[PDB]
Amino acid sequence: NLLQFNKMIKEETGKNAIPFYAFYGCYCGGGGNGKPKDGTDRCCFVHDCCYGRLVNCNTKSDIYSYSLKEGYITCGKGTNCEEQICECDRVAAECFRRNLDTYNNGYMFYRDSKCTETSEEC
Repeated sequence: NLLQFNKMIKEETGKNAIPFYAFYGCYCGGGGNGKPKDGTDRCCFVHDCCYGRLVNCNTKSDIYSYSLKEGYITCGKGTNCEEQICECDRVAAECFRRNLDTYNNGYMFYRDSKCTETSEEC
């Protein structure tokens, strides 16, 4: 579920999905395309790529079991889809945390028209 991933994003970055990630560079938020704007944007790109591999799962709705001991995100048991989605989510949540040092405010709400590049392959 997007609310869980959004939870992780906050638990890892101390920031909030919306706005900080709702729309960033060209991949955060609603799909997107072109070429990643930067580290953080690269994270959303990969995440978008992750969900894609799971064509048969309501990546945004399906709720999954996960924990959070000492900042380490655990994915409980569930269904291929629930487990998979969890696994896409935490790698991102962590990816964002690993890029905090170069987050660019200017890329927040970065227009997708400016994303005039050859879409990166997954």
